[PDB]
Order: sequence, then C-alpha cells, then structure tokens
Amino acid sequence: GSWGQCSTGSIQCCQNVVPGDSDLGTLLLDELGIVLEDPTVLIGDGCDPITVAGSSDACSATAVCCSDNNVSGVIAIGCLPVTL
Repeated sequence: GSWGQCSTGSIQCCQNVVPGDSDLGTLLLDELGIVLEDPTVLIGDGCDPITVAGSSDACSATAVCCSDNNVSGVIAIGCLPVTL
C-alpha cells in the first residue's frame, strides 16, 4: 500500500488545485462556507485521497498533500503540489 511521499499531511489527487484566495478557490469555499485562517493556502476541489495504484497512475489530475483534515466531502484544504 502506498499513499504518497509527504509527511506534511495527507496525500490526495485534486481535480482542481486552486488558491483559497483565487477567484475560483474563493468562489468554491464560499459555496462551502469555509472559514479561512489562511486564505493563501491551496484548496483542492475534486480531490480524492490517493490510496490506490501506488504508481504514476495514482493520480489523474494533480497530486497534492493537504496539511488540513477538514474536507467538505470532495475538497481538500492546505494542499501542497507534489509529483513523483
């Protein structure tokens, strides 16, 4: 079993990696009623936790690592972009 290399939090594969203060990200989290302590974090909309494959095909959109655990059901908060 392999999630991904990152001890900064949890690894996931985000369909939308957008800044929380981004036009996109801000619109998204506003739709989700998310209170930001740091709007300058990357929020990953459409983010599924990577716990399958354990290979290059472990992510189809964008590989990230979220430091926060608060998910609205599909998003991710505080994600750092990772690859390989």
